[PDB]
Formats: sequence, C-alpha cells, structure tokens
Amino acid sequence: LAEVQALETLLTRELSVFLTEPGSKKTNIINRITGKTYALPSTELLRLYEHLEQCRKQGALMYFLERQGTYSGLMLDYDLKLNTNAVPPLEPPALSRLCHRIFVHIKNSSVLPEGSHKIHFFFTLKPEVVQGKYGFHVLIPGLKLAASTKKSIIGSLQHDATVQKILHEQGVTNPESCLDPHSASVPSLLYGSSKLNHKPYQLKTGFELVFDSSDPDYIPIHQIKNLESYNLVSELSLTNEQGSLVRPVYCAA
Amino acid sequence: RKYLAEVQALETLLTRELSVFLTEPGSKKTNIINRITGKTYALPSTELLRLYEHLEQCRKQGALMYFLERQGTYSGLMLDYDLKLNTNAVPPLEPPALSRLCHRIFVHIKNSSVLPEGSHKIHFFFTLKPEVVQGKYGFHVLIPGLKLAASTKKSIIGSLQHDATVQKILHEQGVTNPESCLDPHSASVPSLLYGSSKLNHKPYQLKTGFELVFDSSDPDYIPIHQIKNLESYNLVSELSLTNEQGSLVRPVYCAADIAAEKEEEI
Repeated sequence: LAEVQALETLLTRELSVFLTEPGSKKTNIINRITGKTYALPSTELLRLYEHLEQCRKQGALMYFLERQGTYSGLMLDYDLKLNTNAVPPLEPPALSRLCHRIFVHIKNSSVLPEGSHKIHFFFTLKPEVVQGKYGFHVLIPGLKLAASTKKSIIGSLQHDATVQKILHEQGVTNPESCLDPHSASVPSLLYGSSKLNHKPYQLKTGFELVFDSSDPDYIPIHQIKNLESYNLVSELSLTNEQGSLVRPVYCAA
Repeated sequence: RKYLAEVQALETLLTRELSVFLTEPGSKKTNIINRITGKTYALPSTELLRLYEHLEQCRKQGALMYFLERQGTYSGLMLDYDLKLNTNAVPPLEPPALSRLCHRIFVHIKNSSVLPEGSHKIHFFFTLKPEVVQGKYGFHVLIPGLKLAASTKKSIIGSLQHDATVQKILHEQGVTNPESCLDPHSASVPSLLYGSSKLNHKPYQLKTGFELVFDSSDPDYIPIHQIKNLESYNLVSELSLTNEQGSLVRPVYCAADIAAEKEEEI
C-alpha cells in the first residue's frame, strides 16, 4: 500500500535519527510493531501525524503509542463490563454530561488559567463488545496538566456518583471500578492504533467546552460538527501543541 | 520462471491456514505479522513449521514476502547491527572474524547463568543486507535455537555494546561507529522471516553460519565450526527465532520467568 510505503520511508530514511534507547525519558513516540522508540521534535511529530492520518483513513494496521510524561493532555481509559453484548447507546446527552462532570474535577484541581479558554473532549469507542467487555477513551489533548494533577482528577472521577449513574443507565455493571487509575501514566494509543490482538477505537463524538473565570457558572458544551476536516491523529494527540482545532491551554504545574 | 500461479496458490493457502489463528481479545500474544495484508496471527509452535515450509517455497520462487516474527518474552537471540563504513566499502566479514564474534557473544550468554545443564549445539547465522541505505550497511546475528528471556537478551545486548574485543573486530572490518552500531532494541524488534523484506527494500542474505557446542561440565571448552551445507536446509525454518521444529537448529531452552517477563514487557 502506497501510504504504508510512504510511512516506512519517513520512519527508516528520515526519523531513524531520533531513535531513543530503551527506557529513555526523551521518548515521546513508541512504534510497538517495529519495537522502535523516538524523541520527535514538534516539526517531525507533525510529519508523522500526516502519514499516520493517511494510513488511518485507509484502515492500515498501526500500533503507535505516545508517552504522557510529566506535562501533557488528559486521557481517561474506561474498561466496561456490560449487561449484554450490545454496544451501549452512548448518545450526545450522556457523553455531554460526562464532559461536564470531568470538567468539575479539573476545575476543583485549581490549576486552570484565568480568562476564557476552549477545551475539546473526544470519545473513541471499542468497535464491538466481546463477552460483555466494552471500552472508551476520553481524550482532552489540549488541556496540558501535570501528571500528579491527572492522578488527582482520575481519583476524584472514580468516586463521582453522577458518572456512576450515567454508566449504570448505559448497562455498565462495574461503574465503581471501570476507570483505569493509571490513565495518567500509561502510554496512550495514537488515534487509528491498537494492541495487535484488538481493533482501533473509533471517534464517535467530540465536544467543545468553553470556561470563563469571570463567569464560572456558564460552561457551554457543544458537539464539534466538522471533525472530518481536521487531522484526527494530530488533534487527538495528548503531546501535540501544533493542532489546528486543539490549541493548548497550559495549567499550573 | 516468474511463478505467478504457484505464488498465488501459496498466498491463498497461507491466508486460509493462518485465518484460524487471527488474533482477538483473549487469544495468545501475536507472534507472526504479514505487514503487506496488515494481518496479525498467534500460531502455536506446532503450526509454525508448516508456515515456514510455505514461506520457503515462496522464497525459492522469488515472491516478495513481508512476514515478521515477534520475539515476545521468550525466543531466539537476534543482534541488529547498522554499520557505518568508509563511504561504500563492503566489510569482508570472513570466517575467522565472525567465529571470534560468536565466541564473545557466547561468553556473555554463559556469564548470564541461564544455560541449561548438559551438552548443546548452538547455531549462529550472519545475514547481510545487499544494498547500502544511507552509508549504513545492515548485518543480523541470529541465534534462533537459543531460547532466551527478553530481560537476558537486553543484558547480553548491553554487554556487547561495551565489549572491547567486539568493538576491535568491527573497527578492523572498517566500521566507524563500533560504539553505536548495535541496536539497543535488538531484544524487542520484529525479525523479518528469511526472504521477507520492507516493501521496496531487498531481503537480508545468509553469508555464513557456525555450530558452537557448549557442555556445562566443561565450560572452558567452546568449539566453533562453520556449517558447510546451509542451502540444503529450509532456511526460513532454521533461521526463525520462534521455531522449535528445525532439523539443523534444535532448541536449547534457557531459564525464563515467563509471567515476570510478560509484566516487564509493558
């Protein structure tokens, strides 16, 4: 396939010069198929994302991970046990309410900057239920958080009664223990990538949340309408700072 | 002479025979990747040899294969050298230099204290990439039969990077990067099955192979002999890091905490 050939040429001819040693801290990108680790500067990260995005649109086998490190976007990994083997509905109102509750915990961490800021939430879903096992990722890639703050936010989210209700009404039988408490530290799959035994999560719905420190009770959440218009590998990346839709908002460390 | 039909037949057989091993949630860890079709398979060791016989037939008929085997947590050793030469100088890599390389590699294996007791034949194979990519000359050392824990491979690779005798040997071959030519991911990288390659790159070529005999009772006696009749064997089979049913290469099983190794493979 042409776009896979293009990605192969980019990796071997050009990005090979950024190969990191096993257990390096400069590592930001992991190709688990080739077992290679890279520290890509922002320019070369984008070039990678353009190739991965072309490969994604053609359904190519990818297993790319990004390392969250100490300061990056927030990822929530939900591992659901369901009532049935039917994909739960997860319609915009349920996902919208999830975003609001997630935000209440972010706000309560006290690290948000003053002023008016857009933050984007993306929900990628396991394509099918297997033996009642289901999953979604919540990506807030633009909201740059300290690892310690992510862990704190995740701790609070596990105990959220409203979130547990939403998940229960979706048919989740483990609403108390479905959020991976290591969501803050685990390497995070790039959009279109998966473990070699699984299929890649699919973007169902994204939301734009605007917060304003001057008007704290006004928290508008709206579906993003022209998602297809953007490079989704790029926009959904927790470590990217040069997205078009997703512009970074820097939280206190 | 272009075996269009026979290769197509083998491709259909492979897709059908592999289809039952297509990886899924709850299935075993993928060990075989067909990078052309992007399909991932978990073959029981029992079925690997049948795959290797089909890939060997495809190789001998000049088919462009792109099969990888995954090393996982327990498999044969593979050392991935990217050598920087004087512009486009091809290193001689004659038997005496390669023989000494085997000896040094073995000293680190022995020092790891994972070898099983008794007498064992351990086969070393040297494959070289025919073309220079970017002044880089590619060069694999395969010990496919010596089944090692990933953690032991990483340890052996670390020792080989800092081995003064190995650095000398590489230097005398015309290598200008003897300190940074050994890929520190050598333990985790996929291995192309013999005759497979990246889509427009050319396959690695077997130059020369050695039989080392080790005996736990007599550890200072390390006879190494060039193998003479290499083309007589199924080379996909014998060179495979995951194979256990080779004819030339009989597996020697080193100590591994299999579950521990699977936790450390994060």
